[PDB]
Amino acid sequence: KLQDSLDAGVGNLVDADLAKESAKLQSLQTKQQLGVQALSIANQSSSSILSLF
Amino acid sequence: KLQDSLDAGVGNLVDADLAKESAKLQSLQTKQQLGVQALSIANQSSSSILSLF
Repeated sequence: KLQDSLDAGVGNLVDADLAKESAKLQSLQTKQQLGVQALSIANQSSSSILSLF
Repeated sequence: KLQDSLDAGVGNLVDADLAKESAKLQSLQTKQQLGVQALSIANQSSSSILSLF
């Protein structure tokens, strides 16, 4: 009984909750795709100066 | 006779009715599968923002 309790306790200490990581993972994949499109949008700055000359 | 009565009484106090737990267990397994599908549906929110840019 004691060994079972100790194993359960250690798991209680250092186990994750995968349901939260799934949501966070989805949000982060969307956010990274968005940050890439945002960076690509920001990159094309200063490209308009050529038209001035 | 008295010892038999005392055992029966203690059982009356602290015994379960397994027929109710069976029904509750079935309902809870269905409800958990449903809550998982619901969570998975809710997770995919905010995934549409990418199409805007």
